[PDB]
Amino acid sequence: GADGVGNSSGNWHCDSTWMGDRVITTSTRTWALPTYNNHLYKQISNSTSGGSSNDNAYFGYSTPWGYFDFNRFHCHFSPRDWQRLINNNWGFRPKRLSFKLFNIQVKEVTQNEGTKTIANNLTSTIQVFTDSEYQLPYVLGSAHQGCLPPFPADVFMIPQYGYLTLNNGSQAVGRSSFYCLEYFPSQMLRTGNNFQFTYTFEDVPFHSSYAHSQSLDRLMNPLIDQYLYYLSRTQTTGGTTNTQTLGFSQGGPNTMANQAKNWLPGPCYRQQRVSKTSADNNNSEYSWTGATKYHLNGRDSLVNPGPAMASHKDDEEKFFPQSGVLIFGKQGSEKTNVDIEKVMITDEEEIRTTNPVATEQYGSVSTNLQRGNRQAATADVNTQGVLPGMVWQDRDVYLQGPIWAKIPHTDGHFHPSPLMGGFGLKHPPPQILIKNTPVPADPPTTFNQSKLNSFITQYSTGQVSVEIEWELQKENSKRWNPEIQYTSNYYKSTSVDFAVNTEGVYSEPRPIGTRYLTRNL
Amino acid sequence: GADGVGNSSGNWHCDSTWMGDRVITTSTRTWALPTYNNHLYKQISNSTSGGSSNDNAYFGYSTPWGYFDFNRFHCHFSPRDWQRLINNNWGFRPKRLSFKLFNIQVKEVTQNEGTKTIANNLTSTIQVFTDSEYQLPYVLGSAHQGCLPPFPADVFMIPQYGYLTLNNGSQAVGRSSFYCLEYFPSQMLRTGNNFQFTYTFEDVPFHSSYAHSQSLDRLMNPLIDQYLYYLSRTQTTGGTTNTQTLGFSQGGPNTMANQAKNWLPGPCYRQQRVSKTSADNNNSEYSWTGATKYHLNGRDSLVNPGPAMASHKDDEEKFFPQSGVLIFGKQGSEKTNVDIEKVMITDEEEIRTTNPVATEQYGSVSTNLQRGNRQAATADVNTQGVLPGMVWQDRDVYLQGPIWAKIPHTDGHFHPSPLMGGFGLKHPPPQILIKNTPVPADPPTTFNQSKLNSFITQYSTGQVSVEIEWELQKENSKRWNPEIQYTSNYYKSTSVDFAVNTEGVYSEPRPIGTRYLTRNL
Amino acid sequence: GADGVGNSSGNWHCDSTWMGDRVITTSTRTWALPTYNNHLYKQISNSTSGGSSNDNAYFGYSTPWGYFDFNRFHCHFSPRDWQRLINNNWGFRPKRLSFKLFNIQVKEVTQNEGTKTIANNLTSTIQVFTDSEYQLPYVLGSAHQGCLPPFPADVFMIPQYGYLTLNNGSQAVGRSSFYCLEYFPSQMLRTGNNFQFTYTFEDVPFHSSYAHSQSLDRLMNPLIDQYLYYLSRTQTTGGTTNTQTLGFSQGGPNTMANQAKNWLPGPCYRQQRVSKTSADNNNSEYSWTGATKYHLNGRDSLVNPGPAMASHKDDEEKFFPQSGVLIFGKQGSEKTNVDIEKVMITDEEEIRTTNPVATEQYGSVSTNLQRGNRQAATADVNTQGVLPGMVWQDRDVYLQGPIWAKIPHTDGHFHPSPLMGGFGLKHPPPQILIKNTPVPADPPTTFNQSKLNSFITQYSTGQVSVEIEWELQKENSKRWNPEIQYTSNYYKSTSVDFAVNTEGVYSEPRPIGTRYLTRNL
Ligand SMILES: [Mg+2]
Ligand SMILES: [Mg+2]
Ligand SMILES: [Mg+2]
Ligand SMILES: [Mg+2]
Ligand SMILES: [Mg+2]
Ligand SMILES: [Mg+2]
Ligand SMILES: [Mg+2]
Ligand SMILES: [Mg+2]
Ligand SMILES: [Mg+2]
Repeated sequence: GADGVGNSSGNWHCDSTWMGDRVITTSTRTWALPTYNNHLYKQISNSTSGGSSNDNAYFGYSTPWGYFDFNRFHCHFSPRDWQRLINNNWGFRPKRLSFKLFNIQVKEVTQNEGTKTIANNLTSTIQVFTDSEYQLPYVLGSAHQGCLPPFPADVFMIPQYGYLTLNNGSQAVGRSSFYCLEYFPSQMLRTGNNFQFTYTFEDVPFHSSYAHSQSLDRLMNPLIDQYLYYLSRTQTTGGTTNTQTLGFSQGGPNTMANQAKNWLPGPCYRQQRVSKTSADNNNSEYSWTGATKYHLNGRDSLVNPGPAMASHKDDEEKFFPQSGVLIFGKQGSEKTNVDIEKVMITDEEEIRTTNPVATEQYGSVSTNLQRGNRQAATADVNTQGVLPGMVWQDRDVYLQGPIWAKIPHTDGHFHPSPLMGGFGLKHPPPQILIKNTPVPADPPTTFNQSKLNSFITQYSTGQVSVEIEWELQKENSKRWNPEIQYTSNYYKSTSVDFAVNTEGVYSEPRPIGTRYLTRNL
Repeated sequence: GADGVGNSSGNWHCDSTWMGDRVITTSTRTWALPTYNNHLYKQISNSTSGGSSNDNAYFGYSTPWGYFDFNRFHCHFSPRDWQRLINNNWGFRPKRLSFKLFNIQVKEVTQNEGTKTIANNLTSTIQVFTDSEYQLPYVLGSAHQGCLPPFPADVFMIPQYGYLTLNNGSQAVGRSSFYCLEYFPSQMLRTGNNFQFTYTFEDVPFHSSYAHSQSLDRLMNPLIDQYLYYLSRTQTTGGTTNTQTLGFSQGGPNTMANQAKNWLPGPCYRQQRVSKTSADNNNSEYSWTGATKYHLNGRDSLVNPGPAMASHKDDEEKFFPQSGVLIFGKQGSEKTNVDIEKVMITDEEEIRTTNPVATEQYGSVSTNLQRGNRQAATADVNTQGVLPGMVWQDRDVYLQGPIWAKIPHTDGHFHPSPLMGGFGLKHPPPQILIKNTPVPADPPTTFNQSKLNSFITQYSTGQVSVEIEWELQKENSKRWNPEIQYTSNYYKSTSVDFAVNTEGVYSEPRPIGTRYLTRNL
Repeated sequence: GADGVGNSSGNWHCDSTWMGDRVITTSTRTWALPTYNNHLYKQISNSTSGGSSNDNAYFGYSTPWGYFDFNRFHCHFSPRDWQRLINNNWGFRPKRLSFKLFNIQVKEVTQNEGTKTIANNLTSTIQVFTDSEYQLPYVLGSAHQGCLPPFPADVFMIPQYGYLTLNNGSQAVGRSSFYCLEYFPSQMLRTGNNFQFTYTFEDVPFHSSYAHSQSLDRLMNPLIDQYLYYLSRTQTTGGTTNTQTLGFSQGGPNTMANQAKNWLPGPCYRQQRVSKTSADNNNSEYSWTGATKYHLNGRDSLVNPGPAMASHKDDEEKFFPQSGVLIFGKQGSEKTNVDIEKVMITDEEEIRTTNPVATEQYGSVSTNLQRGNRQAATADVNTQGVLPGMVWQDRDVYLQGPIWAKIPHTDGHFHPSPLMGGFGLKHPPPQILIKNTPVPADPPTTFNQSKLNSFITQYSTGQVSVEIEWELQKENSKRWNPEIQYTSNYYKSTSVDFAVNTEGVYSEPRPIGTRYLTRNL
């Protein structure tokens, strides 16, 4: 679209539409875009931000571009719509996206004698493009701040785009890449113009928005014995002189733990157990030393949140895996060393039906060959890669959590469900990059070859709309008794949950997952 | 409609058109809309406004939206047109509505060094929508200020939209609802754009713009006796020793009070009688203690104005029911404890032909079983719900009074004529909500996740037009003698009634009802 | 249908099918039918059952017929299906019914020498008809035992049909009617035969399966004053000598109780308040003396549950109206003077938004004419019939409660929603009457005129299927925040709710209503 200065280039579209097997979410927001980096590209590294350890070293570039991020479920679903989703469906997945930018306003700022003057610069442009061929480092999928706000009335600033390449400490290597975003075709928009983009999601598995009502070790008929036998006795019982024997039994109703089974619990990468009650924990600094890590090219990274494992076993709700769960901040919570009361620790207990508990061993294996003089020895398995016959559930998604991630362009990518939860896509929603076009201030009247460094101070503002179509897998529960449902609490409160307070601040008081409904295994 | 900055988006349309059985009213006004709540939604309650009693406790939200209110007859009818209506018609009802917003101007306000600068912000928008599916609390119908002014030359400010939900004192409950109006599709308008809406009224009964020339107790032929008998004597007359007897008589011309009749006067909910002359009243505070009330979930509300009852009986014009009549303010009258000379108390004496007097008993009922040792006992009926055979008239409408109300979405709704007077509609003219779109001021040049709280100061102004088509029921009076008509008074005055004074202030000097013409019962 | 002895005449059909705006429920059960009254019709009265008081006197007849009763929601909806209904819909109503009887077995019982022999009587019949023209007293709608069991595996006995006519004490009157059910055409079925019937429900209002999120006294805009005035002062404030005055104010945000309003709360018939905690109640017998009653032809009946009124006001959950709520029994609870822990008292608190609290006055009315020597007097209104402008909600329905009732064939029937809750139908599902055809034992070989009184002992058994199609009004909540939903409790339990225990007994642990979702008023 193209029109004049006094004509609106779009309307406000916020609402959800529920049809048969589909839901279409639409959210509109107002954004503001500053000029970033005074129009420059800059080399950055851990030595440019300060510098401390090799584990945290990097090299990259900060760019003068901003970008759009709507990779959080709350950018699309109101809490009520989320409730409608999770209480009634066994699965969902994204199908298509439509994105629009409109009602663009470019503003000039003049700073003289302490006076603050903001005027419309009717002839200035913004630049917008989509990285539809995935030629730039993809930073969506790294759970960054800068998303479309959950509350439609909230105005937000667009985040600055930067990227990383290869480093050796704070230095670049020959394989290090530099990208110039002006080396891309971009649309130029004045105040009368608008931008639109459409995208189709690839076929991805439905997210499992249910919990299992059976455990993997309890799939048998509890009334009938097995025809198969297990070794039940290795030593004679009774008398004074106990000797070697071999006794075999059939597993049955009272020996379910010994029964022959067809399947195995999902893979494990053991995490340390932390109590939500500080007094139950060790008096030492183990946030790093006791952490579960991966080692890549001489540096350690936290495995966070890592493989989908259950948070805790039965009646152990006060424990969580050190870095094995998503942890969200309560409204207004600060960046550093905030108390437990300022965060919301997610609970993945529902997957304990098929997935090992994050803080316990996967199991026990034999480590020797027993004989007359050597007793049978076993060891705990704290890391268990995939085995044939293993089954598992992936991590849940949350209203305030991420939606998708880009699957790394690699030769191998086993079960590429992103570990933070969500949908793994080889070709995800592309990065939408935006910047204010530099407008030079008055040049000298004698030629000078130097690049111009005096610009008129500008920012831009407008509206953004994002529409996502989602496919649903409706609940078909043949269970007799009522199910668990997400419900607001009936009792009297100073404020209503998922609303604004007396000062106009919107808050999300808790994480809301998707696994309320149940099904058999 | 969509056009440029130098082109008008509409014309001024104010006038009435009288046809055969229809009148089309059109009024145009100029409005101004500020930014409300600094773009925020806020939780409000009786503790946020102060707090005193449980009877006045509430919980709700203030929104940054304004709304249009033209739910008063004087927004559509000039006093002369009202006179034409009431002097010539026995009834009327609304049929259709057309609403337009045009000649939108968005203005930026700059406050530096005490200097007041107002400039046009040619690229800013307003947002407008109609709640056509009645998904929001409906506040029209609660006789609020903020209507289109009666005088076409008067410029008005649009009122702020807020709503209530359930409360327990100043606190919310689980059933309490929060609504975000940005969760609705709304049209975005710049200075070249306009908005239009059309609506059709459902079939509603005509308002009875007449008074009855017969009373319910005087429908008989005054020359002829009845064939039916009543009990006229229970004791012998004459002598020294009076004994029990049963004597029966036929009602006739001199015993109309005893005649058999087919109908009953309308229902009653008794109000206290107050004299317009202070000296005739009791020396106590009874505005609340002597008030007629309803009790709902532990709190009392005034029954105001309540069931349509006649204001007073014959030659008792100085008395009014405590809260049983509409009371309007004279021009410029203040909010609190104003004298009687500052208000205009309506008079519903015309309905005393079928409806009980508001301040008297409905009648008398027997309370015992009389016999030799027990005398017949009766009691006053101060509350009388509907009985088969009851007939009544609804409350009159006034030039300065309300037009419609939304019938509550309930299972039962007996004779849903709104008690303040007017037309009860299940699907009334929808709420038209409007706001100024927030325009952020210059954002920081380093990304910050916090919602933006610095905006450019703006307001909007434009024109609004409302057109209503009304259906008329023409007077067909077969009466020989002249009727009562509303007339201006012939005598010399300092000012003419329903005009402006020497300072340019328009005033409405009296309430004007609709019941001048008469008809039989 | 008609077939042989070795061929099944029908299949087991139990399941629900959810479509767009419809749900079809199907339940199949096994029944047993004895011979009732040894094939006789008998006159019954309070003198035939014992006799105590005139309030309990009756006259009627016991018949040898049984009948089918499926007038309870749990005969059709599993608890899970009920949850699906109430969490997702704003209303529902019945549309059509299909009824089938099949796999009929007639059994002969022989009692000789203490030996119990049961054999098939392949040539015996049962008789079945529908009272499709409503020519018999309709006893469905009187909340009787004998319904299709909620649990599909439970086998039930069909109840005996009897009816009442007019009485004067234990005696009949001339207007008393006697009905012979053999004076009707009935189908005769042997073991190879089946019976089918179809019915269509008349247009009835949807049941309101929601609660209001607004109260009737809080429909105003909380930010704006009214243009209307009320009488706020009757006496001067300040000084030593307080005198009569008239002061008027406009209702506003802090005077919501005084604001002019259009509507009135629903009708009232006051009930006594009883605490669920025995120690808070009076130490007297008031179950009858303190009861709310109606008086009909010299006898008193309890008003039970009576007009739909709210059970209690805010923070008063321990109180219930004496006979103003439905009270269900827990599984196995006995007929007489059972403890509070054996019953389940329903709570109608959700309707307090429009309906008066059952145990409080409707309001207050004026009872006199105040003047200099007479102070303003008011009285409580404990009975309030319908007034124009009243709005209300009807009583909720429950999973274990009744579905419909027959509207009495009368000249007048105001808002004929059955007071126990449910759907009022002029032409309800007809009575389905069934009996075992008498099979005489060996007659004498010499003629005797006396009716035969020696029969072979028989009973019958078979299956019954009932299919109801229901229309739904889907929830379209534009509320931002999550709603209340019915949910099973997440915590560990010895048994799961709405399941069987270790002995195979099914129980319904609580009443489940339909008002979880909310909407504005
Ligand atoms: Mg977000
Ligand atoms: Mg847990
Ligand atoms: Mg690659
Ligand atoms: Mg007005
Ligand atoms: Mg008068
Ligand atoms: Mg409603
Ligand atoms: Mg039952
Ligand atoms: Mg309650
Ligand atoms: Mg009848």
